[PDB]
Amino acid sequence: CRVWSEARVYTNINKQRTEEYWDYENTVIDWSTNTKDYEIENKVGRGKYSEVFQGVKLDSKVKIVIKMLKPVKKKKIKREIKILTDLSNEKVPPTTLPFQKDQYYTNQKEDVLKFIRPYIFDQPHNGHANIIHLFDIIKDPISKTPALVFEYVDNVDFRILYPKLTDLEIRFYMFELLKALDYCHSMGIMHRDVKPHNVMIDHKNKKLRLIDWGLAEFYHVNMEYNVRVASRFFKGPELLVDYRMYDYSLDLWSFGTMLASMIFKREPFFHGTSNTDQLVKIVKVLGTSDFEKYLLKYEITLPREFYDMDQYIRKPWHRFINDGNKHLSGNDEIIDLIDNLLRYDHQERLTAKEAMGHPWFAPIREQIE
Repeated sequence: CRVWSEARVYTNINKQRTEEYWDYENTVIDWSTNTKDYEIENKVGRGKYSEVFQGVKLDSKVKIVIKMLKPVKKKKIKREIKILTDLSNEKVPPTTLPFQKDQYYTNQKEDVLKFIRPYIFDQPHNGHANIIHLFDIIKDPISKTPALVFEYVDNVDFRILYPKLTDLEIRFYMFELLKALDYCHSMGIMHRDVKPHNVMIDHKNKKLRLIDWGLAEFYHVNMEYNVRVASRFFKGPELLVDYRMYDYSLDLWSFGTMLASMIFKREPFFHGTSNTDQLVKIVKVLGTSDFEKYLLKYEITLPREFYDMDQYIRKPWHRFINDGNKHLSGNDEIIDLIDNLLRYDHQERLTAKEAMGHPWFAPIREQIE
């Protein structure tokens, strides 16, 4: 990195907290052997490094899921566990406390204070309740294969559920996902793989849970992260141009792409044929002028794989409106919200609390108290 960057908000969480909280390397995992605790039933999904099953906790009869880990990635398993336990064991979640603006906008560069929006959801909330809960850490008593035990959510695949959802229900659920992001960011953690497949929704209960903490990482000031994270269609510009000094705002780009998909009924929204073409697809919408301005702000030189970039005039968002999606896309508020999330420059993006204060969410906010 030539030009250094820090998170706009929650910048120093992992200075405030110590190695006991964020040092996952120097943990020892107490795997409990499952001789009589959980009964494995039928498969409910597959992961990149796991096979996931529904089952039952034998002593209470509670329905759970068991994520059986395929053999390896030991250090990254320890990271997933530390993050999950950090998120569930916090006695007093920061996002339940009264808001303190000076402890929230913690990056005090003049250039960054310009991105503070005139609106913000500044109330306590329960976003902590929207992170999937880890209940146990086990090994198969025969195989010795390790597994994670979680809360079960009665999910409908997004490709089936989302086309059913009304404008108001989309607003409701996306607000819930923002609460979850605000909380995890307040705890100094970036999810780094936000996408519909990682958001469990039990519609009849209005219940949303953010799952798949396998790529999550602790935010450390000026740390250079691996950019081979997220999933292609949801990777932000920082990932694609190899700007390693990124932060929680990556999750807001992903949230924006998810939002844009839902509202415009175009899934995925940015459909690149390869990693390299994913960037081209973004630039073909956001335009080359602002792309070049971004590279220059950070003195980014593009990875070896890239050539042009060619000249594309920005495609305005209104261009994506059609008869099929106009009931979700035909108001000025959603356009503005999307435009404020999908920005090249990660510092420019809405934070979760900013986004939650946006006018598009007014009908959800009016129903809270």
